[PDB]
Amino acid sequence: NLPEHWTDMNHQLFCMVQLEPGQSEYNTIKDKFTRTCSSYAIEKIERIQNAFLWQSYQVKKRQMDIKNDHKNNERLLFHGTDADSVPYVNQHGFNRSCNAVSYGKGTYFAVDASYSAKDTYSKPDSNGRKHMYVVRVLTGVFTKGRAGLVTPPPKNPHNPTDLFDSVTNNTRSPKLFVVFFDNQAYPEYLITFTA
Amino acid sequence: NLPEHWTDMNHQLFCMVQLEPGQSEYNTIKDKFTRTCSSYAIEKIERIQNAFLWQSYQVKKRQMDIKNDHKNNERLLFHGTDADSVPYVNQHGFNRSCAGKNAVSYGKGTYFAVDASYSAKDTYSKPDSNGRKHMYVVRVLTGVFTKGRAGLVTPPPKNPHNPTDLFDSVTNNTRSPKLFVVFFDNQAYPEYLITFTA
Ligand SMILES: Clc1ccc2c(c1)sc1nncn12
Repeated sequence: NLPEHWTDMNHQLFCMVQLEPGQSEYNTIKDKFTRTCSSYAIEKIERIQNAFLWQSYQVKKRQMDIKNDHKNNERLLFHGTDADSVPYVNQHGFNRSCNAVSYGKGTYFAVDASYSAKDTYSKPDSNGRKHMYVVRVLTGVFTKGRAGLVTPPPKNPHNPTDLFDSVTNNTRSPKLFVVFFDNQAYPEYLITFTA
Repeated sequence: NLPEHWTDMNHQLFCMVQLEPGQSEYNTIKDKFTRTCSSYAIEKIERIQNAFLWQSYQVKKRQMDIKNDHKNNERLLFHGTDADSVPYVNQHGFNRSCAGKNAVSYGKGTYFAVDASYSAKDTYSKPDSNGRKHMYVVRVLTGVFTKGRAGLVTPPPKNPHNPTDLFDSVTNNTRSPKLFVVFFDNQAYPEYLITFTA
């Protein structure tokens, strides 16, 4: 059930597709970035077409939509990474086993591109190029995180196995989300950009 | 896509089903266990019916069956654990972030034993306040494997010049595997819980 906006993959299961500047898809993703990163130069935006990651992610989305009994479980967030991690993320997605972990030992996603644009996350390579993903994240029902969490807290210490889906720095005005399970995040676009 | 021999769960997502001695399903698990644990006695065997864990696992199996060249990707292995972990495993499966350091480490993952005798050690199946020990029987996607190393946080690459094309699991010994380590969620389905005592 590979999405409409994807382009033909000649019966293959992984492709990185460079977007055409000035077309609708590129414009939409560029505007999400330039909201907080207008001072950075975009070199390119690639659509990540990973059939296996998409399938595993869509299964978790369907499960979370059933469990939470509504469909506002997904957010579009940013993740900055070093050039050496890009091949792994494109192929395997986000791995909590692989920077600070103040809100728990999971994968960190930013509301604002400006946060992911810090050199500590999007480490400039030899040539000065920085890399940031636009990520579909199943944030679901979230609570405030804390150091040392290995999973989100229970929604009620009466039923200790019924968990929040993610944690955040601030529930009223979140700027980051942490997820603690594989396939709760789909890397959708990779932005290559410079300071 | 739930298996047709599961009990009706009436739109519920999770059920533990107590098996009856004399049924082939109970007896094959008992035989697999007593092959190496004939000194212990089984209190009961429960089939774990977890709709969500089963779906995510079955998706990973289909992917590994596609990726690998007609391999038998799945093994039935043992996992001993403490009473305090059983409700989390029943609901959420095996979380590498919760895993103990194994006395012989082949990587930082979840460990599964070929032999019940290994899982039956008090170090893994810690006896509870009533002297009950707990062991899962687990469908594990071992796929294509190599000898692991204590440093691993994922399985190693098959080819050092293609670092993202990974082995599916690692083992203690490729000629005579006695344990397997997996490093991803939904790579193992807890199928049965054995409750046993001395
Ligand atoms: Cl504390 C923390 C750690 C990692 C991290 C953030 C915040 S925001 C962000 N964007 N990409 C990575 N990250």
